[PDB]
Amino acid sequence: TLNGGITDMLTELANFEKNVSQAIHKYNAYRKAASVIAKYPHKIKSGAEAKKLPGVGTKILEKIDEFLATGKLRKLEKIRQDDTSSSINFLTRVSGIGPSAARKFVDEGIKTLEDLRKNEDKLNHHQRIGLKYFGDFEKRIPREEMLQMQDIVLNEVKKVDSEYIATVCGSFRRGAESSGDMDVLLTHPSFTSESTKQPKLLHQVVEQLQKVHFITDTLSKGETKFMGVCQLPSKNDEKEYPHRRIDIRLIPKDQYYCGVLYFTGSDIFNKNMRAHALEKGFTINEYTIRPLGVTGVAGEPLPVDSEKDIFDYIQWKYREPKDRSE
DNA sequence: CCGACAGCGCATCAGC
DNA sequence: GCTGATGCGC
DNA sequence: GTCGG
Ligand SMILES: Cc1cn([C@H]2C[C@H](O)[C@@H](COP(=O)(O)OP(=O)(O)[C@H](Cl)P(=O)(O)O)O2)c(=O)[nH]c1=O
Ligand SMILES: [Cl-]
Ligand SMILES: [Cl-]
Ligand SMILES: [Mg+2]
Ligand code: NA
Ligand code: NA
Repeated sequence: TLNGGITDMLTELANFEKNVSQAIHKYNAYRKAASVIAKYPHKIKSGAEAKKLPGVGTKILEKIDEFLATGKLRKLEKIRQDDTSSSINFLTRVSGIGPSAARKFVDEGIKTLEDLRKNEDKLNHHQRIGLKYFGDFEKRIPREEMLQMQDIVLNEVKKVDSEYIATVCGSFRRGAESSGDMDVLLTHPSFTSESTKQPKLLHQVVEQLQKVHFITDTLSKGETKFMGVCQLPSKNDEKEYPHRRIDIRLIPKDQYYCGVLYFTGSDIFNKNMRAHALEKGFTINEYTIRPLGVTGVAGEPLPVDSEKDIFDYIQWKYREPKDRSE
C-alpha cells in the first residue's frame, strides 16, 4: 500500500501496547492513526504532513519522522531485542492466547509453536483449536471465498426455516476484498425482544451447519453467540481450503438494525460512533440505542427501522458500510 | 493541564 | 457447585 | 497517545 511502511510501524507499536503493555488506549491511539493514514490517498513525506490528520498527534508525528529518516524505530528495535516481550508477541498470535496465558507459558519455558505442540495438555479448548489451525488462521479469506461461504450459510439457515434472515457483516459487508473471519448476523420473526415462544434457535442453525460439515469446530456457544471454525468443501483431488473462523450472532428482529450496525463495524468506527452518541446524550450497543439521563441512567429503547435512523438520533450523516472502514 | 477513552458474550479461574 | 473477577474475543 | 474542554 501507499503508506504501508508507516502503517506497519504503527501496527507493530499497537500490537506491543495491546499484547505486552496492556495499554489499551495507546493501542487504540496507534490503531486510529494507522487507520487514517492507510486511507489517506497521498504519500506521507513528513510527520508534520501526517499531524494534519486526525488521530496523529505529536509523538506519532515524531515517530513518523524517525521512521522516514532511518527506515526504523529505536523503540521497535529494542522491543524486538526483548526476549520476554517478543515471545509474548508471538504467542498471542495463537487464537485464545492473550497476554496472561502468554506470560504463563513463557515462565513455563513454553515460547515457540513447537513448544505449544509438545505441551498441548496445558492449553484450554479454545487454545488447542487456535494451535491446530494456527497456519490456517494466519491466512485471510479472499472475498470470492466469502461469497461461497455466504451462499452455503444463507441457504442452510433457509433449510432449517425459510424465514430466517442471515446477513454477512464485518469487513465483507464493508466491501473488503479479503476478510479475517466470517461474521453472520441471524434473526427470525419468531424471536422478538426476549419474548421467547422458546429459544434454541441458534443451536438449531449450528446443528445443521455441523451436519453438512461446514462448521468443523466449536469455540463458544450461548443463546446469542456462536464462535467456531468452518471450511469450504474442496473438489475431488484438490487441496483443502484453509479452515476459517466464524462468528454467528442471533439477535431479536426489532433489534436488527442495531445488530447490523454493530456487526458491520469497523471496531474503530463503532468506538467513534458510540463515543459521539455519548456526546449527544445516547448509548448505542448491539441491541438498542437509548437516551441517557443527567445522572447517566439509560432510558428505554428507541424505535429503529433502519441503520440511518440510528445515525439520525446522534445527528450524523448516514455512512455506507464501505465508508465505515476505519 | 488533565480526564475520557464503547460496549458487549462467553469460558475459565480463584476462593469459598 | 456458586459468585465474582479475570481473560479473551467480537 | 490524542483530543477536547
Ligand atoms: C473487535 C471488535 C469488533 N466489533 C464489531 C465491529 C466489527 O466489524 C464486528 C466484527 O468483528 P471482527 O473482528 O470480525 O471485525 P472485521 O471488521 O470483520 C475485521 Cl476487519 P476482519 O474479521 O475482516 O479481519 O464486530 C466491535 O464492535 N468491537 C470490537 O472490539
Ligand atoms: Cl523497526
Ligand atoms: Cl440493551
Ligand atoms: Mg470479521
Ligand atoms: Na490471539
Ligand atoms: Na468476528
